[PDB]
Amino acid sequence: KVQIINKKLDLSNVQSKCGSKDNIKHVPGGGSVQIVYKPVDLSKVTSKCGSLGNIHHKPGGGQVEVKSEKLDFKDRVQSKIGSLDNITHVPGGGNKKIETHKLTFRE
Amino acid sequence: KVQIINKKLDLSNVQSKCGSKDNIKHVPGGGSVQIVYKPVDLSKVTSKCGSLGNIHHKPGGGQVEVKSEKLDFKDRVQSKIGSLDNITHVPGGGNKKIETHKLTFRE
Amino acid sequence: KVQIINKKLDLSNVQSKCGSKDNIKHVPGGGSVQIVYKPVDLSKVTSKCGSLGNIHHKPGGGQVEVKSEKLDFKDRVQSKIGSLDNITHVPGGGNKKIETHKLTFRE
Repeated sequence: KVQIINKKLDLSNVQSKCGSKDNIKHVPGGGSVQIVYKPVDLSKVTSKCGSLGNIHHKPGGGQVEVKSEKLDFKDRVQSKIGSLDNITHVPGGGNKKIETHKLTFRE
Repeated sequence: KVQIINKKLDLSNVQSKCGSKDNIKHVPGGGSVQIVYKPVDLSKVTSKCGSLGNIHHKPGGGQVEVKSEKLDFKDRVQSKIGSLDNITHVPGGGNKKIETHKLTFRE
Repeated sequence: KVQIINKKLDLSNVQSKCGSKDNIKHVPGGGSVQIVYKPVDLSKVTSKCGSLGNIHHKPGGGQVEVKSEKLDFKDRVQSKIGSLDNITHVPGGGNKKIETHKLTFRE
């Protein structure tokens, strides 16, 4: 007769902050391959079939190919590196993250 | 007779802040391949079939190809690097993130 | 007659902060392959079949290939590195993360 229903996710599919904030680098001398296969997928397939049917749910995906028949380097491959990515990350303080979830029945 | 229904996501499919904020770099001497296959997909396929049908749900996807038949380098491949990406990240403080979710029944 | 139902996730599928914040690097002298196969998938397949049907749920996935028929290096492959990724990470204090979940029945 009284159905207080608080909730935050009922029938949900969440990818929060997902697959992010990543320094990818590549500093080669020569003839190098870097591959970062990094998808962020989310699917919800509901394929009901009826009585004689044929469902061919074939979405496919990424195909990354690198071929190289010939590649030469006739001289010295030198690479002097002093430094990379001199990151300084100084955040302040006093941060507050208050997440209050009250509820009240009375008479 | 009284159905207070608070909620935040009922039948949902969320990708929040998803797959972002990423420094990708590539500093080669020569003849290099960088591939960052980075999609952010979201799908919701509902393919009902009836009684004799044929559903061919074939959406396909990314095909990244790199071919190279010949490639030469007759002399020295030098690359002196002092520095890269001198990032300084200084945020302030006192930040407040208040997320209150009250509720009240009375008589 | 009174059904107070607090909840946070009922029938849910969450990937929070998932697969993130990663420094990938590659500093080769030459002829190197780095592959970081890093997807973040989430699926929810509900494939009911009826009475004679054929469901071929074949979504496929990533295919990363690297071929190299020939590759040469006629001279010295030198790579002097002083330093990489001089990261300094100094966050402040006083941080508060209050997550209160009250509830009250009365008469």
